[PDB]
Amino acid sequence: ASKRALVILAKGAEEMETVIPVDVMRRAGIKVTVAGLAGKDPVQCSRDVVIAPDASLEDAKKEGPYDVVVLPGGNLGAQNLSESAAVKEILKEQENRKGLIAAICAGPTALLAHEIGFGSKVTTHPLAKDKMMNGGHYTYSENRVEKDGLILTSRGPGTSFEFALAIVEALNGKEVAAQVKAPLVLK
Amino acid sequence: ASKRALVILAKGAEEMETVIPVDVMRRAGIKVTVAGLAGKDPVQCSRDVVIAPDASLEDAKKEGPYDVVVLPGGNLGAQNLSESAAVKEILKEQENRKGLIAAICAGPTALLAHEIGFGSKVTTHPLAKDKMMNGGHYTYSENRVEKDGLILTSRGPGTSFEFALAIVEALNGKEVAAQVKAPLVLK
Repeated sequence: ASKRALVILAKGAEEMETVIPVDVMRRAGIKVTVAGLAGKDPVQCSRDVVIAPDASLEDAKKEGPYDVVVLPGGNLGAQNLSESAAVKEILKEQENRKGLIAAICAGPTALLAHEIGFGSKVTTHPLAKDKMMNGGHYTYSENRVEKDGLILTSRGPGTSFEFALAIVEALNGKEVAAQVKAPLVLK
Repeated sequence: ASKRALVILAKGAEEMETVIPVDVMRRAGIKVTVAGLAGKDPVQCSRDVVIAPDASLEDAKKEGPYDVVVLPGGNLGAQNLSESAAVKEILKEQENRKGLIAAICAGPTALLAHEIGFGSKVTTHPLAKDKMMNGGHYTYSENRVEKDGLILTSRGPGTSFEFALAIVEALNGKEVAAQVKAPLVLK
C-alpha cells in the first residue's frame, strides 16, 4: 500500500513551496492529493501561477486518513489556512492519530492558529518568526529543516527540496529519499 | 519599461522547472507570459501538476518581442517543443534579434531540433547529454548553469533557482539578482 499525502492549496500560496513538494513526493511514489481550500476551482498563487487542484478540500477530507498533511507557505496562503475551520479539524485529527504534519515558510503559523504541536522545536521563514513565536508556544530553530517528532517545518522556497526530501525520508525511508534525490541535480 | 519574458509551456513539462523561473522572474519585476503550446487550456505537467497558462502561444507570439524566451525541461515537454513549428519560428526570430534564449534540463534539446546556437557551450540534464550532443553541434559543459553569449542553459530541478537568477542577472543586473535571492533562503 502506497503512502498518501494531502496538500492543502489556498489562494496566495507560494507556488514553488507547493509544486516542489508535490512533485518530489510523487517521484517517491506517494499518492498526493492537491486539495483546494475554497473548492474545486483553480487557485491563484502568490506570484500569479494558477494551479488546478485534484479535488476540493471538502471532498478530500472525507477520503482520509493521510500519512502526511502538508501546508505550503506564502503569507496570504498561510493566513487563509489559519482562518479555516476545516483545516483546524484536519490538523487536530492528524495530531490525534499521531500522523505527520509538514509546514514550510509562513505555513507553520497555521499550526499556531490551530494550536497544533505546542512545545515543539520549529522553524519558519525569518520574516514569519515573530508571528510564529507570539505567546512563546514553540521553541525557534534556524535549521533549514526542523523535525520534532511528528512536526516537520522548513524555511522558504530555497529549502523546499530539503523539506520535501525530509517528508519522503519520514514516510518511505532514507534509501528511497536518496534514490529520489540523485536525478534532481541538487548541490 | 519592464523587461518581458515568454515561457513556453507544453504537456509533459517539468513543473518545478516551469514554476521556479516564472516565480523568480516575477520577483525581479519581469513581465512574464506563460504561453500554452497547444492553446489556452490548462497543461498537465510531468508529475501531474496542472497549470493554467496566461495565454496561448498562438496569441503570445504576436505580442513580442521578448527579452528572453524560456524553455522548461521535462523529457516529454521538450519533445513537444522540439516538434513545434511555432517554437522554431520564435527561437529563430529571437536568435536573429540577438535576444536571450534560456533552456533547462531536457529543454536545450529543443535548441538542437531547431538548429539554434550551434557552436555554443551548453549544459543539460546528465540523461539528456547524448541527445543534445548528437552530431557534435555544441560543446558540453558540466557547469550547473552555462552561459555562452545569448544561450543560457542549466541542468535540472535542483539547478532551477540558479538558472532563474542567471536570467534575472542577464536582464536586470547583478544587484537586482542579489536582492531577489536573499529572501529565498537558498544555501
